[PDB]
Amino acid sequence: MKVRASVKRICDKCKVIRRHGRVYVICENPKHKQRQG
Ligand SMILES: [Zn+2]
Repeated sequence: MKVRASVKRICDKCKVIRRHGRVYVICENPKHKQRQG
């Protein structure tokens, strides 16, 4: 797991989750489901 991707929410309905020093990106839009690292 290498944290180095712009996971910042893409659209307005995106949402970022905070995890063990890591982060996530869930959203209604499937193209926005990402993960920090
Ligand atoms: Zn989104």
